[PDB]
Amino acid sequence: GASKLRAVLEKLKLSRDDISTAAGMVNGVVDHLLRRLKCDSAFRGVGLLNTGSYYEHVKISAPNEFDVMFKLEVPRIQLEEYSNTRAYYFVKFKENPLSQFLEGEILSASKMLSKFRKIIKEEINDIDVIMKGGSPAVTLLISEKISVDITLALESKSSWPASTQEGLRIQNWLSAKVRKQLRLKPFYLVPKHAKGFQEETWRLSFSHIEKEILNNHGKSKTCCENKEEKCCRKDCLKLMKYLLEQLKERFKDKKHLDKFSSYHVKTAFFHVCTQNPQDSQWDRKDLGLCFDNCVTYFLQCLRTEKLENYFIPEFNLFSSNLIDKRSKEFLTKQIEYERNNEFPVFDE
DNA sequence: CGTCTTCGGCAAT
DNA sequence: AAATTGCCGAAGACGA
Ligand SMILES: [Zn+2]
Repeated sequence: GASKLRAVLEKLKLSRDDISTAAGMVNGVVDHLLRRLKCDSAFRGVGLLNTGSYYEHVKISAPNEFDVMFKLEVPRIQLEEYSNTRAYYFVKFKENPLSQFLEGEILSASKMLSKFRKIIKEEINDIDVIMKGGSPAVTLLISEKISVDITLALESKSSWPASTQEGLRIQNWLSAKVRKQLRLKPFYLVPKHAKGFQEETWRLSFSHIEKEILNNHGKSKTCCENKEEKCCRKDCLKLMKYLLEQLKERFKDKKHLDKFSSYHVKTAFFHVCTQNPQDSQWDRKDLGLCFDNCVTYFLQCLRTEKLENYFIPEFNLFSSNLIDKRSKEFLTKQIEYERNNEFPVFDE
């Protein structure tokens, strides 16, 4: 029902005053940490890349969860793919400020993460904030209300790795030209061990690209810039995130839904966007149909145990090695029930 | 639909 | 030398 769904979206709208106070807290702490990190020889080129739901304007309910990336431009990077995981890599260099973190010829994520956490932990000790598989490296809690997931990332301005070359299938949606422009942007490597865990791997990150697409998301260049062209893409993504968040809350005592994340819902949403490239397939009048497309596609991913990373097609976020069949069957069952009953979890 | 706020990029430092 | 900073305007909450 499109009218019930719109009522859900109204309840999900963030408070402008809450945004204001929350942003003030996050920005103060983040700037404090960046200022400290830039004083260290190792994190000399550190910069802020804001990522995730809040900076994509798909944060729901309250602005109480911020993801930030502390990125380091690194020179002359040489990637070695770990096994054939397609997303995990050993970092090498082709005399540089990260030489202390080298363990042989590979860059030690562990060594780097340790100094990163150490510096942040020390800086938080003097601030009302507290510190709490490598990425996010650190989670802050500001005034018991606001959580900040801080991810260390290497920035490579090199062309994207070969495993991405069939990814980002935006050609018929955002255009081949936009795909070419996005793939000229840097890519990021975050410390993330690969599963026995290889503790020195880095995973490809494209959070900046994900943010760019979401804030410039139409086939039409003027999508959502005027009244006539307000699509429901972000509305559906928010509904999908609320659906997952509510299901995860409703079954928090069970453990089946713990591994599912907003990134899964966001990734699925980008695939539905690829399957539905035209803004007219996201008309505001069709919020119900569009949400059901997202729900249906997500259920297909659960059932087939395939949710491709939007950028790395052979990296299956729903692989057996990542999420148990039983966890997907459980989500499938609950989503199917939810849909068959006008989504009871939305009222709560 | 105008007002207000926040964020992102980047000349100008 | 190269990291810092102020400024612009889109995005979105909000009230009228
Ligand atoms: Zn739009």
